Amino acid sequence: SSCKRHPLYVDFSDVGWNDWIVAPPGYHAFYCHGECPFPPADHLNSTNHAIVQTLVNSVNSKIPKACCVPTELSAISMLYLDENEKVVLKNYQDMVVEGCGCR
Amino acid sequence: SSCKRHPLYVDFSDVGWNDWIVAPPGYHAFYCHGECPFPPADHLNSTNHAIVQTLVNSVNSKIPKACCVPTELSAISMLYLDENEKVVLKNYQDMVVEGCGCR
Repeated sequence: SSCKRHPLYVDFSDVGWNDWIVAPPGYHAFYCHGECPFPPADHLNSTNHAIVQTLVNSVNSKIPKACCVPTELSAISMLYLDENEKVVLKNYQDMVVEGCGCR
Repeated sequence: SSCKRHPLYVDFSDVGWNDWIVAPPGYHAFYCHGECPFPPADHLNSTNHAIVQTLVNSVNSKIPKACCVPTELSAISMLYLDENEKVVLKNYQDMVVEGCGCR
């Protein structure tokens, strides 16, 4: 199982966020999971350090492989109540995973 | 063990990179490891999605917690031989971990 994007729906109720987030009720946030390959994957986004750590891992194991994380994020708009109970329409950055990579 | 930076010295020999990297012999690359807290840490860099995934994790466990990764990287200069055996002095980006965070 290599580093790839996975489905994930968040219900603001489960996390108890529905007490301040008017709408939406929840959303598709997605998430990243998977093993960072070696030899390093081709069409897979990766930083120099991540490549180096992946190599060090093959020889020494006390050092963990690179981690599969969101490399591309988009936002969602939400209707919520702030500190003074003022309805607010705000765009929230970095909420939805659109791409994963090794870091 | 929370998300923090850890010592790590890379020897270009061990990874068999000394065949093309004239100098340096190796360097302090460091790495990141540690558990991404919950409630979410204060002075710890974190993205909205990482906070949301950490929360979903507390209720559902099939979903992994956020990952501890390099959030700040610096470069090191290296002397190496390219494809035509031409000595080259190049600055290499994203080689040294200067800060970790949850993503």
